[PDB]
Amino acid sequence: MIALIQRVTRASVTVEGEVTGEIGAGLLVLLGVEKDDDEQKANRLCERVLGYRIFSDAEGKMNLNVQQAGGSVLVVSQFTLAADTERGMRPSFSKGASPDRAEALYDYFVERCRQQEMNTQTGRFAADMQVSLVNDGPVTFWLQV
Amino acid sequence: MIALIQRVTRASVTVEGEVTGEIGAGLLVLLGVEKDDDEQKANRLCERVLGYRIFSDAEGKMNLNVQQAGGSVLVVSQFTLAADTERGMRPSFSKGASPDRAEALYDYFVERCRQQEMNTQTGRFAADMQVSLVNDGPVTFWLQV
Ligand SMILES: [Zn+2]
Ligand SMILES: [Zn+2]
Ligand SMILES: [Zn+2]
Ligand SMILES: [Zn+2]
Ligand SMILES: [Zn+2]
Ligand SMILES: [Zn+2]
Ligand SMILES: [Zn+2]
Ligand SMILES: [Zn+2]
Repeated sequence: MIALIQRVTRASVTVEGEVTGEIGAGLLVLLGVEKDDDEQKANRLCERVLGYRIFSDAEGKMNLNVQQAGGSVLVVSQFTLAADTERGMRPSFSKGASPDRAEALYDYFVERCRQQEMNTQTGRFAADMQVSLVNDGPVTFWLQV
Repeated sequence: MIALIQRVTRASVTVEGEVTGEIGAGLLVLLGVEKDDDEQKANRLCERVLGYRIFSDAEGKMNLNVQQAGGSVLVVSQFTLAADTERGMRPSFSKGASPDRAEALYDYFVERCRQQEMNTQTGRFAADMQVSLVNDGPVTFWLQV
């Protein structure tokens, strides 16, 4: 499973013009579910994402994770992260997850976030969305399990 | 060299609220310079970025590159991409180039983009930047050479 995370000052997802998910400071998590993922992997990824020390302390050093910073998490499914982009001008998608299993793992990841007492927001699993955000830094990390 | 690209309807970079670069439809390119990168790597990555077929055609199918779609490119320096996120809650930048080298190759990459007659806007190297964007889809790809 892949989590391409961006530290944000704000982020929102609109589906058909209406806001379906919106947060202030925190993380925008683009989640890519892979063919062989399971809850165990989703769990470890969630753990790593929420514990990643990339938020400024009361003095300016990155020593705090999103929970300590009091930030939120906006999770959006991104099938393109699991793409094979090794060669050529066209991505190939075969390492991606199946139809249903993908949503199940996505929902699971989101629920695990909420279970960690995180103010969590989402976008409809496979809907065409416009994700607005302000990447603060910028700070962007590729996490994968 | 790494380019984490996001398909956008608009994007802009500000430093303390001041715009340094701004584009409409196109690609936001977060650039990560690696330790042994050189001009040849930059040349190749530029070619892949400007040629990646991730824009919709007439039939709304992902088949055109940013040049064909008539889009623009906003390049922003991003050190965190070359980080090793294998274990621990703290990133390790052992594969990332030093500040001076990263800047030199970032500037070179930007100039290369411009030479391809591509409307190229940028952030400001080493500056604390707020990158505002609207990821259309969303569509996000990790490209590397
Ligand atoms: Zn619509
Ligand atoms: Zn569901
Ligand atoms: Zn719950
Ligand atoms: Zn101004
Ligand atoms: Zn080396
Ligand atoms: Zn210097
Ligand atoms: Zn420079
Ligand atoms: Zn020039």
